[PDB]
Amino acid sequence: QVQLVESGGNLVQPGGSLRLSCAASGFTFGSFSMSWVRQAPGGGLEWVAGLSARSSLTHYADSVKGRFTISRDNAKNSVYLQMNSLRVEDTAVYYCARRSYDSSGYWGHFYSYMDVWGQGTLVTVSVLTQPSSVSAAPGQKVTISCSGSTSNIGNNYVSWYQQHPGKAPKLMIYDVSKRPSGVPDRFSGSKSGNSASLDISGLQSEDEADYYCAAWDDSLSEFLFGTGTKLTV
Repeated sequence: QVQLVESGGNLVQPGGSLRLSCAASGFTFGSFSMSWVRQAPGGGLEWVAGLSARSSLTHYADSVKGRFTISRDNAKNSVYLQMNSLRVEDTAVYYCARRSYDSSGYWGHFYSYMDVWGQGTLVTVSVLTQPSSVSAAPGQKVTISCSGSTSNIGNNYVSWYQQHPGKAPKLMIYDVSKRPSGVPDRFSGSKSGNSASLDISGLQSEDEADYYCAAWDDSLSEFLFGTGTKLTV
């Protein structure tokens, strides 16, 4: 039913340009805020650009301002990212993702979480702290901490994302402690002061993946991802 489908991943020479599309189906895209999130080789999740829901208001990460243009095409029910003056450090898989309805309104920054994710497309140009890794046997309990300061985790609600390598991230926990439909109750989320926790009881082999926390930061005025934790069973 509801999905986002990306297209346009290509190889470009340095200084070249490329346009990516993010097409919605099953819902009106303009009804939601949305973002582009990139992942460099060996890197974590990085917010790059986005649109506010009911306006056409844009913003961009500092590393990308002046070179990337985000726009909506309401006629095609889609969003585009025009990438000019591309650099080698721009090489990454780029995802688009919508922000939930419930985080697209007056308290959208407090709640900011992304429920529907694009497939990811590869462009080749040629301080939320988590443990590096955690491990346990199947059936064992695991805890993944996510630490910050007042501006991020202190003020805003935390979400958690599961990513098998090279695949689209998946929302596992939102608004600190909530699970979306279908996410098993083995997963639970916690917050206390400037730290949050993802607990996984009864480790299953399919849980082996990278896990990122995320929260809005009030001083940056930017959505932050954690450095990420590799979980092995």
